[PDB]
Amino acid sequence: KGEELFTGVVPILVELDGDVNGHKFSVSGEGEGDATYGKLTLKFICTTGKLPVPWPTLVTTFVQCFSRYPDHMKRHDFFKSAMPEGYVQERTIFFKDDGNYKTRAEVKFEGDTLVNRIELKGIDFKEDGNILGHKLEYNYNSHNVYIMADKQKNGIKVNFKIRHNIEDGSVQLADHYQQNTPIGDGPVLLPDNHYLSTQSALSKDPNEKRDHMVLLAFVTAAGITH
Amino acid sequence: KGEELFTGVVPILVELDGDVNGHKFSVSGEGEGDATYGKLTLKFICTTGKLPVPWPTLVTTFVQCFSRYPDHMKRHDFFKSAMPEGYVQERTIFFKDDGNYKTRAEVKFEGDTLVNRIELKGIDFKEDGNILGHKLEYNYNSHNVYIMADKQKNGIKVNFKIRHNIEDGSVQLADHYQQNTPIGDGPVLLPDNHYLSTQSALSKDPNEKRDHMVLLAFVTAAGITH
Amino acid sequence: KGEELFTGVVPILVELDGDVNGHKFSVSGEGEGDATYGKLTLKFICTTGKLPVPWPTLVTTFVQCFSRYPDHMKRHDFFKSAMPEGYVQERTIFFKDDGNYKTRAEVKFEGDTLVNRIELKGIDFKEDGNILGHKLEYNYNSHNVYIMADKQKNGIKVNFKIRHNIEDGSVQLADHYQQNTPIGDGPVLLPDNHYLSTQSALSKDPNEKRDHMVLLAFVTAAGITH
Amino acid sequence: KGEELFTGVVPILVELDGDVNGHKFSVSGEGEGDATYGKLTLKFICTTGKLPVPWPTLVTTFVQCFSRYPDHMKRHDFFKSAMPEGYVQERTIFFKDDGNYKTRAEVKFEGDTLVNRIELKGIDFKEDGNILGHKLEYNYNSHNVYIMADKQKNGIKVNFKIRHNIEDGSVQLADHYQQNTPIGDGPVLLPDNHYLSTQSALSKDPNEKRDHMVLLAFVTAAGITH
Repeated sequence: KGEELFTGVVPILVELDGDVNGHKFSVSGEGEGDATYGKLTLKFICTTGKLPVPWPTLVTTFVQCFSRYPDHMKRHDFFKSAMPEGYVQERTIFFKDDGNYKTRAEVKFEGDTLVNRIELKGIDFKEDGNILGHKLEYNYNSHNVYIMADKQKNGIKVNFKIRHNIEDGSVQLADHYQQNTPIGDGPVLLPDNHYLSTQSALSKDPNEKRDHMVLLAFVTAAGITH
Repeated sequence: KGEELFTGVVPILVELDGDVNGHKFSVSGEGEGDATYGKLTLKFICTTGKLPVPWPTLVTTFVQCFSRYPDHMKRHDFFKSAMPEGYVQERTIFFKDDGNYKTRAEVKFEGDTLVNRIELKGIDFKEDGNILGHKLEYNYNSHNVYIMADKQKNGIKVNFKIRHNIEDGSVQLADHYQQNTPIGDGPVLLPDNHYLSTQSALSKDPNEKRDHMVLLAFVTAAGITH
Repeated sequence: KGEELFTGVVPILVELDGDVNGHKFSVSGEGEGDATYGKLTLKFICTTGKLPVPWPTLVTTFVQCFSRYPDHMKRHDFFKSAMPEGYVQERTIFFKDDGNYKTRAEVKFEGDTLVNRIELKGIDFKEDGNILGHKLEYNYNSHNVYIMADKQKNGIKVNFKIRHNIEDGSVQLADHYQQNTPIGDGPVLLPDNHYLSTQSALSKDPNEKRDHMVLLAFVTAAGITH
Repeated sequence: KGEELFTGVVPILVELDGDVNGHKFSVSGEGEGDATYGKLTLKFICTTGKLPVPWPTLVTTFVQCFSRYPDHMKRHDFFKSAMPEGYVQERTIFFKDDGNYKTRAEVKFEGDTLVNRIELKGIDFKEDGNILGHKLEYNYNSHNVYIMADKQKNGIKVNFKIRHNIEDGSVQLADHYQQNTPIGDGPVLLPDNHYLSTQSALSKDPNEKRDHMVLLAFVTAAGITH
């Protein structure tokens, strides 16, 4: 009965407080999602000045409730089943041969808006590595995100490896370990194993002078025909 | 050979001259595509006044060389192999229980830009139908586009059905019959049967008073692992 | 309606009368299929002596109603909707750089059994080619079979290319052009574009002295999530 | 350099010692695999008399080195990279609302034959549940098996949920937790996340009087196009 909150266009609000190797920063984001098409549009502004890490590294952190679950897979959509109350999304993101991000987020409805409020901590980054050295290109690849139930936590476990292209033609992996648990006590759907196929386009606003990211995503669940 | 021209961001120009049931109209489009990511961005303006048909019905008419062909399918990308000389793309589009569009286009490079120049004729539309009655929603679904070689023409045949959501909650089908033939006479890649998986985002430029459409697309080839 | 006849194990009979370059031959087959699992098992015997062509070249000729259509695609299964009256299945099979087979078959129920009765004519084969020179390996690859409705015939058009491994390490293509038309005149399901994914195991019955083939197949429809 | 041991047909030997709730049993199996097609054929004999659990429940226990990894995914085939030395395959299989199986197997080459030597322990089964009550049907569904690297163990972690149809029309889940670790010290490929699509056909030998299972499987890896 959470799926019905997502049949139309839903306003999104995103706020993040972060710290990577002692570099403090905040980001605010806003846009809208239309989960019927698995589509979302968001714009992010670093409100504390220059972002200390590359924008691409925060795409996964900045609302999987907006994925398109096709009609035959609707019994497997944990994300929307947890709403309006929401879910807590936690991750550890291991940058290959560099630091890690640990994030904790609350994804829930605040009135009619879907809010994603995040805290992020980055530790052990090389000062001249690809992340703090700003060596990633401003683009993004398409991935598969593997979901499985975690029946003991009443939530789900999620694993995927992001590929960030590097300015020299190599690739920086970011291994994502994730867990989602309901905030409410209402019943949730615990899905069968499946995956999400993702696509992301990064761009800029020609008239925006603050450091910023314009993001459009398409995400569609697949994997189950039983 | 031709695929070398698409390894970076390529400027695009679209030009269409149309006539639907005698209603004449012209649209110009511009933007860019990055085939490495199967992505493109374009803004279309109706330069003659209001569009007499819904914008969504012209998305497929308005550069399948911008699809992403994964490296294991590179031998199957007819579209870029015809470049720079280009190809002619012709369609009959049958709107179920209504009229049809017939289109002929030349897609080729003119300098450094990839231009799509089109002529379109629509006949037999119902004045009270979904098309001239403007009853299509401003949204777009994801499709599978089926491609097969047409050896005798040294080109390809392509077939697919677009699903246009109507404001009354029904879907209007648009059955596409398409053929592509190279403009040049040199060798082109003729593919084994496969498909392209498409996603399209339609939106509006908030600063624009003319009738127009902003489109972002993602398209990736699939269906071949040999 | 027709799909009700395939919820359990259905006996199958196959009968083919062939003529390739004047070499006449007949084959009979029998076994069973379980469409719930998209599976079938058949044993074929050449009742006239040795087969004048390789067994693998006749696998596609020798009951696509035994495919598994997942429940979200049940509206798209033309094959079972034509049952019990059946359909006529016709092909032209073009062996690249060699001859062609033309086939006409009636697939329908005769009592409780689903029988596939075929006539095949092969012309223009090279005496030293891979087919009459028996140079095909006794193995079979997995394919994607593309299906589209052919509204005017109230049937379907199907296209695919089979890859036959040759003993010298090369692959021999067999381009299939196929059309299916219902034998009865009542309504049938006409599908949206989709495909079937096929797998075939060929083997020998260790106790059998006649020329023969044991075949097990798995086939499942895909490509539609709407 | 382990992939080369699987280019042709490879003899398989399977031996299992088990005990489920104090019911001791042994099974021997033999056949052959052709990983180029992702294909295997095996026959099992309960050599201690009547099998105490349903044959379908042991299919997953009775050589993922026989999966077909298509050419573009060959850097992700952990199973063949570990050969000739092999890997240890461990699982816990939780039957929903019933007992669990814990298995440990050695999969390695013994001369030219690929051997799978297993020990299985079943605990906590209901004496009249679906397993010890012999309530499962003799058939099998197709599944996706999700693979991820376990870089700390130099092996892989595997999760999937088998669906066993029950004689009353319901389904018995069997949740599979699996881990594979190399037996040798040679280097192995640690794959990116991906999955295997499986298909299995169970049958009987008309002339065999011992309790037995005849099994044919097709398995193909998918999921990676980078």
